[PDB]
Amino acid sequence: DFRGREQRLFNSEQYNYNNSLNGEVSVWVYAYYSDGSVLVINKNSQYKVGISETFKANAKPRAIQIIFSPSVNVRTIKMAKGNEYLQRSHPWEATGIKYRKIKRDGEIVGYSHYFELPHEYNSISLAVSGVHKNDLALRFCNRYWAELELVNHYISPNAYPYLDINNHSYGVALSNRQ
Amino acid sequence: DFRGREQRLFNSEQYNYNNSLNGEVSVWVYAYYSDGSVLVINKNSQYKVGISETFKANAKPRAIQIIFSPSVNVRTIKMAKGNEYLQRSHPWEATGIKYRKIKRDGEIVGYSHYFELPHEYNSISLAVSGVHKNDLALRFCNRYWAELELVNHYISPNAYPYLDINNHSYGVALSNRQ
Amino acid sequence: DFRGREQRLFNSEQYNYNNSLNGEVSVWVYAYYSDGSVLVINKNSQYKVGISETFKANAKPRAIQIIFSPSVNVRTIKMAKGNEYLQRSHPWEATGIKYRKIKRDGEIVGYSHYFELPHEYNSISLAVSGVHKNDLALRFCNRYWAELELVNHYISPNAYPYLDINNHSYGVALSNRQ
Ligand SMILES: [Pd+2]
Ligand SMILES: [Pd+2]
Ligand SMILES: [Pd+2]
Ligand SMILES: [Pd+2]
Ligand SMILES: [Pd+2]
Ligand SMILES: [Pd+2]
Ligand SMILES: [Pd+2]
Ligand SMILES: [Pd+2]
Ligand SMILES: [Pd+2]
Ligand SMILES: [Pd+2]
Ligand SMILES: [Pd+2]
Ligand SMILES: [Pd+2]
Ligand SMILES: [Pd+2]
Ligand SMILES: [Pd+2]
Ligand SMILES: [Pd+2]
Ligand SMILES: [Pd+2]
Ligand SMILES: [Pd+2]
Ligand SMILES: [Pd+2]
Ligand SMILES: [Pd+2]
Ligand SMILES: [Pd+2]
Ligand SMILES: [Pd+2]
Repeated sequence: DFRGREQRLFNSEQYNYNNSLNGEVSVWVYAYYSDGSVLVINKNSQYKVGISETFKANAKPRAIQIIFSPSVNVRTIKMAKGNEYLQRSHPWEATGIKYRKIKRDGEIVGYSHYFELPHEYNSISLAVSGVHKNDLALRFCNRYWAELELVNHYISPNAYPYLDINNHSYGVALSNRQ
Repeated sequence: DFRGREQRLFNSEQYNYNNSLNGEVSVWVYAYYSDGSVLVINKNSQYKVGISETFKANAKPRAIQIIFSPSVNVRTIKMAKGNEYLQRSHPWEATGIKYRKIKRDGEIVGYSHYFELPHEYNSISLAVSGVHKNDLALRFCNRYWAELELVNHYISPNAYPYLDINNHSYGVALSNRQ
Repeated sequence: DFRGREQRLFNSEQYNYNNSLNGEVSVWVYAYYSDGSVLVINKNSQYKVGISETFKANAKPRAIQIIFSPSVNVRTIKMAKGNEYLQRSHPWEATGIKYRKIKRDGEIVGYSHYFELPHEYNSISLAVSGVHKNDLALRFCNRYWAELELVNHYISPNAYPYLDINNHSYGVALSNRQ
């Protein structure tokens, strides 16, 4: 069954994108707004990736989900967030330990850290960064009027990892699968 | 008087933010416009910080003040500015020697370099950078309709270092003070 | 003829900007739009320079020209471009070998890589980077309603290297010339 072997090999080489020499690593930051809309920023880079952005509004950001590709080393993830005197602030937190595996068919398709913002916030500025396990970054942003639209028009056609409000997992298991 | 000791210790630990292991360093660039308004950009980072921005207008930028936190090593400050053939330009100036100490109660609360722009300028693009004495940067920007508003609504509630048009100094002395 | 010697010396020192200790290197990205307009982004930096930008529209970008100053080492040029599953994408291409010398009087005044976009594209996001042969970068952008305006109002008064739609070369030869 060479057809079957070829199918597995082809899918495996696609999971193998997580062991690239070129060290590809992606991060997505999702901002969940009070009108139900979702703003997404995606950066893809090599070796390390981070995003630094502010999310303003009278629909205000209510929650953040950060998702990293499975090539990230979770132990290197750092996050800083702001608008409490700066001069008594923590400069960052090492948030790795809070990231959960997003799994499909027992394969890790990404890592997620999700946190709600207190109602007192009309904004967050946020920087997050991670380095891959062992300049040319492209950034994408968009807004979707609902999480269902995000899922149908962005997550699903790109086969991206995701976790929705119901904690449903999205992504495609590839390692040695047909 | 343990209450007094505790007060001093608490304030000292706040000045000690200038000797952090984490190497926190801040820069503020103020742009003074012809209508009396003030635009501020603040970046806070670790180890080094720089800002690179252009200030356009029919109110035009008339002057620039750069302020660094007291953790900066003034000897590492570099600045580039533009709109004189590029191909005969200086790529940067090491401007450290022009920065004055902003002092409160004999304590350095920051370093300031201030320069007016010639009337021929309707714009400046500016990059400035400094490294601390021995990715995750958060940027903030705002505009205030007058320097008094800047002072009341930004400098004063944040206890930030500043120098106003009259050369009045702002900031809070903390090292071993109550 | 000391006047003649001085003229040559002065022009030569201007070509010598391509052998600076300070490692000045420039890149220009031109985006040619379907209405005949031209968008330009210029970054000048030291040692390495790159630009990462997206060009959106109902006039759409139709072609890209990347020009580097003659200080770039063409062997270090890398480019990434996007909107074909990310998870089966090449992260970059080393495009150096496609860059042609722009020449004036037998002197290299820059390097050009030009490519049209397929009609299927309403956008490109693009990152390009190069390192000089052996933080403080200033970026400029503008739009011109036609390539002739670009040439008269940007290329010509700045003595910049360029290649126009007819493959006509622009720039000024300086090495040991009057
Ligand atoms: Pd690596
Ligand atoms: Pd966007
Ligand atoms: Pd955006
Ligand atoms: Pd975007
Ligand atoms: Pd839809
Ligand atoms: Pd769709
Ligand atoms: Pd579920
Ligand atoms: Pd250090
Ligand atoms: Pd702003
Ligand atoms: Pd701003
Ligand atoms: Pd801002
Ligand atoms: Pd006020
Ligand atoms: Pd206020
Ligand atoms: Pd005073
Ligand atoms: Pd070098
Ligand atoms: Pd522009
Ligand atoms: Pd622009
Ligand atoms: Pd610009
Ligand atoms: Pd014209
Ligand atoms: Pd002109
Ligand atoms: Pd020609």
